[PDB]
Amino acid sequence: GNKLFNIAQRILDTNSVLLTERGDHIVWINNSWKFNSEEPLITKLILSIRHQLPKEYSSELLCPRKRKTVEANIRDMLVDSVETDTYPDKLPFKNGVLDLVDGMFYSGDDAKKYTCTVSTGFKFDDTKFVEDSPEMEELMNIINDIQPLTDENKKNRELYEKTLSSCLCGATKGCLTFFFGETATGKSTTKRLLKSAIGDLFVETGQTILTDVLDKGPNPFIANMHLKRSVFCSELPDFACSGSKKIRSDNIKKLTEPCVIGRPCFSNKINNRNHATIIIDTNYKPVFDRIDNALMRRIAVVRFRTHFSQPSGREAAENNDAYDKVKLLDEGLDGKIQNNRYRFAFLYLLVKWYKKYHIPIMKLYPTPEEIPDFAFYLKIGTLLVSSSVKHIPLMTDLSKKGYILYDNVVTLPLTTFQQKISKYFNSRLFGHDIESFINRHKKFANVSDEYLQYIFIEDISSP
Amino acid sequence: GNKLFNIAQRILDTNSVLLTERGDHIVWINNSWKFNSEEPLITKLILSIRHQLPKEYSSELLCPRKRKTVEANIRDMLVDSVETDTYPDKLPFKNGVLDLVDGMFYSGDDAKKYTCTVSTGFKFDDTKFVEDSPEMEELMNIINDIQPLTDENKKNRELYEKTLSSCLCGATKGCLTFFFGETATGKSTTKRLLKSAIGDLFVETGQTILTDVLDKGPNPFIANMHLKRSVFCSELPDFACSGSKKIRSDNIKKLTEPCVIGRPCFSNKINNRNHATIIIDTNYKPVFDRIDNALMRRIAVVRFRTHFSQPSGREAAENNDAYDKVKLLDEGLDGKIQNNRYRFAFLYLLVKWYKKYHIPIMKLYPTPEEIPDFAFYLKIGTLLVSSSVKHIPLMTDLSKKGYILYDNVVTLPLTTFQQKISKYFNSRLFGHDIESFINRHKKFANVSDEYLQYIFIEDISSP
Amino acid sequence: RIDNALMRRIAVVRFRTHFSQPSGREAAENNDAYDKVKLLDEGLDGKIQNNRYRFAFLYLLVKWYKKYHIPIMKLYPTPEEIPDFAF
DNA sequence: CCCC
Repeated sequence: GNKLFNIAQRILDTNSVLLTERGDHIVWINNSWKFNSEEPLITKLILSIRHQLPKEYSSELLCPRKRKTVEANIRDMLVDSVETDTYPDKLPFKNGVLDLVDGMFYSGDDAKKYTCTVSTGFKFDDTKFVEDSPEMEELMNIINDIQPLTDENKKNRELYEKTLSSCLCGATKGCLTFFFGETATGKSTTKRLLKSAIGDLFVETGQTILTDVLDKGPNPFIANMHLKRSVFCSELPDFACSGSKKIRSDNIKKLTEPCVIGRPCFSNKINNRNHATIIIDTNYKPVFDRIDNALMRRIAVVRFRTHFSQPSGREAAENNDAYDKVKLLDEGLDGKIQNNRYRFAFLYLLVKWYKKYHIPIMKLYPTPEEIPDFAFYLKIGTLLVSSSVKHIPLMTDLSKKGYILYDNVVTLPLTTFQQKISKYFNSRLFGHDIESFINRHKKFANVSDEYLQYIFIEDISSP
Repeated sequence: GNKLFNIAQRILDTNSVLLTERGDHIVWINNSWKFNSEEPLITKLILSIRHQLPKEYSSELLCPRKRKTVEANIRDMLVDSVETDTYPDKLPFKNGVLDLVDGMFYSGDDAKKYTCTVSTGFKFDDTKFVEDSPEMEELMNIINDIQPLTDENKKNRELYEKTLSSCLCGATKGCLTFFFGETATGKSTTKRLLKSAIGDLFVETGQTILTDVLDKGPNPFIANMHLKRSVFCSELPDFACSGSKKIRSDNIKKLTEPCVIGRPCFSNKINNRNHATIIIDTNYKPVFDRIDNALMRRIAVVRFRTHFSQPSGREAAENNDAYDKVKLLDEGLDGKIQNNRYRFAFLYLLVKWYKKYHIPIMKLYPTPEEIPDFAFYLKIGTLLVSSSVKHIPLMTDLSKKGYILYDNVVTLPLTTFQQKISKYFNSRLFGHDIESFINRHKKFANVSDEYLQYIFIEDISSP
Repeated sequence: RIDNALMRRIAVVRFRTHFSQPSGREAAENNDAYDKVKLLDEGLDGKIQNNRYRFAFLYLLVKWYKKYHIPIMKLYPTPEEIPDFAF
């Protein structure tokens, strides 16, 4: 009864067509989940799958009208939706899915279970995924040159390893890492190595991501971040030199939220998935227009203190404190990298680092202590704290400090506040941040006389 | 079974229809690969190929319904995508492909391997593609007149025919070229000669691709530059008079990238390859909004200094600085050029120039010296270097130079910088340049005081 | 902006004959701009709109073209008839 | 798509 309905039933039982929340159908032809908005591929799937059906069913699929009828039945059979790209522990290649937690490579129906849509763009070879090869030794030497293995560099090396390993996992990342370094220090070597390692999943973005309005009008620089697993910002137009817009804290906050606000061109949709690790390259100390408790909770830094400079200007990179170590430049490294010689060696190193840091939950951690910009706001947390349980039954001692009691609230004259705050830190070295805080957190008991609803830790610590 | 499926299988086995990565169906009719979105050619290919199928199959291809059925089968059979236009040293013609590195002309299945989907639009003629001819002498005379072979015109002529010969290369170029010069000098004659020589691979586009947003809405002014080996946006809107929008350096940077963003109407293909040698006709020096070292490496300029005028205006041309040679105008030259008389002669000229410049790699080189706008940044780059690792055991002597030591980082105050750098540039003519430099380079120690993290080369060289 | 490129593509042809009703004859004749004053034709617009002069003007244009048909047809600028170009 |  209705042979074509039975053909549709079998093609449905093979689980080769799925319906997504976008309304599109993702089909499995040629060992990959494909979909196309302007041209469905269900009839291509029917023609390709005609081989697995019984002998009497294969002849009915050589007519375009019958394949269109089968496609109509299949479309009317799909009601429930599914989810795509939900396994962050899997790396999708062009001919399979690699498992980071195990190391084995799956192909065909073994890669079919994970509904992976994006891909790295190149095939996977088992021969090059080995730990004994002169590409491996050369890459290890290069990485040791980039990051010294000294006891002083232990924390920096560890966090560099963690950050580079976290470019494989396909989930949201809660921090933005600063690859602080200088010219000819090897951050470009890391960029090229990572691009060669993860293929099409690596995208490089300019300054517009950092200090420009993300929403504004049209902005393709954000929509490209959809499902990419690494985002790189380079050639930063220094904010230390005046004339450039400061880093927008709201931009960093939006880029850390699991959903990214941003729209493509000629697109009716606004939401695009965010799995990207965002690493910022800089030769220069960063700055922020506004700084809030939520901000320095999403910032970590890596410092590169090794040079590869030509012998002509060696003392030019040797005779000051800013940059510490100087090695010899290598010229053929860029050509060898572009020839993708160490791609699989770097892939093996990345998987090894992930396995070393695959503790049950993967999570990046911020280290705001290494940014002098926050060094004024991470110390004022040790200086100023807000109102808490009970200062009321101790007003006898704070009165002599200059504090005044107003409607059962302890306030402070501005001059007395400055006098109490000037003791721990210099009024000139930190003076700009000082009067910035003064004008930022001043409360008006009136227009003329200003008061503050804060008491120092000093006044709390000192009886 | 299903005769029409067998016909589709045979037409697929002949390897005449391919699916491109952009989604276009390219067909092989009349010894060339053609694709057209609005008038698909698969049915034309079926009708033309009907002569190679057996006698029993050729009679079914005279009905449009059966041809549409065969086209449906073919469309369902093409799953994988191929790579096109990957050979950068092949000049495609209407009846074959000419090898530039050898000079041999291919046709048929020999030219089928190179999937060149663009063509000059005219057929190749070996008899006219010869070294000796009266047309050859005439054309050589005109080219000698436009650019003389004098020793004062050696480098300029060399850049002229290097840029002209690069128009045959099907690969992305790194620089933009402005033909600067006065009217009645040969820019239009050179443009029309090149147009006649290289056929449809030549495109004249608008001023939009320079000063307007490239994304915008549908932009046919960029979607037509797909795989075009030369692009001529002439008639620069001279910016000397206020009211002309300056060319955005962002657009210059984007044009060099091997892809551009642009969509045609009623279509969804947004990626266009960039094989173009951007040549901009002008009579005045171009001016950009922002000038930096990134733009410094992407500008090339060629000049024309030979006049062609009627006998009445001969004396004025003889009495001008702008012109180094005066010749009587040829009245029918434009007509004979439009008649495509010098087509193959100029083709041979360009091919010989390409062979003469045929190093295994063909890279274009920029000319920074010949731009008045670029004079300021060039001299500055030879005077200062950034704060480097050269300056701990030199703080003893730079203190007398005005520099101060802040956290072992050498900085210069604004007044000292002014009184040390004013000796190389004057205040009046370079007033805006100096003001922009000092405000885009200034760094603040606090709100009031400011300094510079820059040291001149002379101070570093000085002990 | 005026340059040598703009000076090679501009030509000017001047008109000085005035047509007016008899009421405004003297006022027109008291002006240097006009060298000749003639009487207006009222049905001229209608007979022109009726395509009456079609083939006559076609023959006139063909005769003028044949008179000026040297093997190449080229238009020549007249830079001397513009005050802005004088400098 | 133009059009705002």
